Parts: sequence; structure tokens; C-alpha cells
Amino acid sequence: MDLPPQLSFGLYVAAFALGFPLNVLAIRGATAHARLRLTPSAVYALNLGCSDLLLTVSLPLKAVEALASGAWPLPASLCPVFAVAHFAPLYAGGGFLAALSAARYLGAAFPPCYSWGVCAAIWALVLCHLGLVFGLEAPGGWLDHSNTSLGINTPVNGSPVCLEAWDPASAGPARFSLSLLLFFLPLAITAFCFVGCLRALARGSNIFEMLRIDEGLRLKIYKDTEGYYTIGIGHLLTKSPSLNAAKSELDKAIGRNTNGVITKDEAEKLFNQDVDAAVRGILRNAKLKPVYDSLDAVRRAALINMVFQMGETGVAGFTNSLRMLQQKRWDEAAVNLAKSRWYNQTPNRAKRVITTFRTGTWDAYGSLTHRRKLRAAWVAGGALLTLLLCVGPYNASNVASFLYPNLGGSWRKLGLITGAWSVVLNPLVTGYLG
Ligand SMILES: Cc1cc(OCCCS(C)(=O)=O)cc(C)c1-c1cccc(COc2ccc3c(c2)OC[C@H]3CC(=O)O)c1
Ligand SMILES: CCCCCCCC/C=C\CCCCCCCC(=O)OC[C@H](O)CO
Repeated sequence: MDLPPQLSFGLYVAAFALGFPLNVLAIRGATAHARLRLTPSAVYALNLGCSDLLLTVSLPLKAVEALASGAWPLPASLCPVFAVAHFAPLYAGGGFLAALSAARYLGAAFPPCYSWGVCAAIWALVLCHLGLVFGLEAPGGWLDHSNTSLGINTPVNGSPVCLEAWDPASAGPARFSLSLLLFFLPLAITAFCFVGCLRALARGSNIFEMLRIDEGLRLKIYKDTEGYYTIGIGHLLTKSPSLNAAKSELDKAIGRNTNGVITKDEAEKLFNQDVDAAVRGILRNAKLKPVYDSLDAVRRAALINMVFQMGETGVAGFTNSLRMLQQKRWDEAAVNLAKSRWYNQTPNRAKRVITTFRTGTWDAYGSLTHRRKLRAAWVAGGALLTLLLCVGPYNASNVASFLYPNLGGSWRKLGLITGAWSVVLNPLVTGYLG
């Protein structure tokens, strides 16, 4: 179950070669974003980029160690610099990944000083923790009164080992404790945020924003696509071929001599009345009521949308689709509605409403806040994946060999390799490339 030393070498070199440019680009993206705007996510990504670049730069030393079958073939004095450059990022990374995913989650689900403090604390924890254990209890450390270089064990003559032959009785509790705090806790935070991002999308909008998107806003009377006098947020004034009749209905509905021009507050009031009317139209129609009642929130909005555009009786004529919707036969319903004159007359809007019926999500309505929520979900999902795939096995190895010290070194070796590939997968998931 031992990897050939060449395979290990190659795996570390590949992570190094890819990780260096990837993290230089990530740092640059993050640095351009903070400097232009200045946001928490950018700060966490910058710290994650710097830490990954530090890990990256340490990897060639891990590579040559592998080629030497675990022996340290470099000056002994390099071992402490390697110690910090390699393992501080291996623990700090998870903290920054969780922070980023929490920043993205909160910024999108609930739309500077904190960020930097949080990063300082992560760094302070990792450096004091590793430094104090290492400084105190590593071979050559404060407690060692021998002629030993700091961090070097020599299990047999001529065979110095940096870190990896360290007494598990010292290294194990340190690894274990820090893995709980800086991996497993972040993992749970990241999973929580990922779930939160998904729920936020599921209920991240409503009929009002959806119809605003579909209807837009005009303050002066205009002719809709059929040529009827219309105002505000898709408010039909009249079908009549008469501007005066249109002005007269406008004035009546507001309580004022508008002269065909209204404010944004007034348009918003009408819009509210029209949506209530469309909702009341549904509830007093024997064909629409039971369908509406059986529907989740997002699909109710789609049905309200149709009624707002076509009125209760128009929508009630779609008897097959309605039946489908009540039976939760989404795709069958969509196939029917696609054949409608409605789909033929206004296909962009009809596709958006019908897609909303098929999926039950707001994805057809790519508003700024929806895309920000999508962005957040992808970042937390990517973070979850990189936590589980890369530094995950390493930290699980730390936990396992602490609880079961009977375990051999095989699992730790592989966990170190997957941990090193975090320098590749991290910059790819944080979203700051280009
Ligand atoms: C404390 C110190 C002292 C130091 O003196 C150098 C001068 C030598 S002289 C003039 O006095 O002769 C130099 C350094 C860099 C440091 C240091 C500061 C901060 C963190 C770390 C890394 O510490 C680890 C590294 C890995 C591990 C540590 C600690 O614990 C376990 C395992 C991780 C694992 O297996 O998961 C060194
Ligand atoms: C605060 C000291 C932290 C050190 C403890 C290390 C333990 C590692 C666990 C979690 C790190 C991630 C915690 C979540 C940080 C995200 C905060 C955030 O979302 O910031 C938005 C904005 O700045 C708000 O005003």
C-alpha cells in the first residue's frame, strides 16, 4: 500500500505547477475586487489565495522528501520554515473557505472591518497553536536539551526526518485538536451555508418582483403590444380606441387629474391592486382555486402571473394544464401550455412562466439578487467539495490515528497528498479567476 516515490513526487509537482499560477490569478482577482469595492468575501479569498500560495511554495520540498522516501534531503535549518509554510495553510485554508462561504451566503440571503479581524484571528490561532507546540515539543525544541536541529528526528544514523517522525504523543493531540477546530467546524459551517444558499433560492423572490420583471414600469400612458392604452406596471386602462377614455379610467383609479402621467408611488399602488385582483380572481373560480391551493409558493406566483396577464377566464380555459398542475405533472402541463396562443404571442414571458411551472424555482427570472444567490450557492458548494476532497482526508487521518493509533502511516501519507491539491482546487472554487 506504499506509493512509489516517483508517483508521490509527480503528484506534488503537478499540484505545485498548477497551484502557483492558479493562486497568483486568484490573489490578483481578489485584490482587484477589494481595491475597487471592498467586501468581506474578497478579504477571505485574498487570505485563502495567499495561504494557498504559501502551501504551493512549500510543495517542492515535500516533493523531494517523497523522492527520498521520507528522509529530509535539505539543510536541517530549512525544516522549521517548511513546517510553517506547509502546515499553517493546510489548517488556515479551511477557516477561510468557511468564512468566504458564510460571507457569500449572508451577503446574498440578507442584502470590511470584521473580515480583517476574522482573518487575523484565524492566522493568530494557527500560528500560535502550531508554533507553541512546535517550539515547545518538537525535536530540538525548548524541552529538548540535545544537539538536535529544530524539527528533525533521526530514527537511524544518516536519516534525518523533518516533522514526520515526530513522537505521536506530542504531534497527535496537536493535529487532532486543530483538525476539529479548523476543519470539522468549518466543514459544518460550510455545509450549513450551502443548505442556506439553496433554501434562499427556493424562496428568494415573489410574484411582485416577478411581474415587475415581466411588466416593467412606465409613468406615461403607452400602448401595450396589442395596442391598448396601458400605464404603470402593466395596468391595462381600456381596450377602447380613445386616449380620453384611457385618461378617464386612469384618473378614476387613482383619485386625481393625472393628465396621463403618474408617479412611481401611484404605479406601485395600482400594481398592488392588480395582484390582489388577480389573486381574488383565482380564489373565486372553481377551476383555478383547487389548482392554486395545491401549488407551492413559486408555482402560485406563476399562476398569478398568467391571471394578471390574461385574466381568470382566459387561464381557466387551459383545462388540461390546470389538471396536470394539480396532479403535479409539471412537464405534461408545460407541453400543453407551449401550444397556446399565449406562448405564440408572448413567447419569452410564456417560457419564463412555464419554466417556473416545470422547475418550481426562480431560475427563469435571472434578477441581480437571484444570480447573487446562485453565485453564493456555487461558492459554498465548491467549498464543501474541496473541503471534503482535499484537506478532508488529511484531517480525517489526523482524527483516525489519534483515536486509533494502531493505524499505519499509509492514510496520513495519502491525506497529505490530497491536502496539497487544495492549492489547485481552492482557487477554482472561490470564483476570482479573471
Ligand atoms: C516556533 C518556531 C520557532 C522557530 O525557530 C527557528 C529559529 C531556530 S533557533 C535560532 O532558535 O535555533 C521557527 C519557526 C518557523 C517556528 C514556528 C512558528 C509557527 C509555526 C511553526 C510550525 O509548527 C508546526 C508545524 C507542523 C506541525 C506542528 C507545528 O504541530 C504538528 C504538525 C502539524 C501536523 O502534523 O499536522 C513553527
Ligand atoms: C472571529 C474569529 C474567528 C476565529 C475562529 C476560527 C475558527 C474557524 C471557524 C470558522 C471561521 C469562519 C467564521 C465565519 C466568518 C464569516 C463572517 C462574515 O460572513 O463576514 C461578513 C461581514 O464582515 C459581517 O459584517
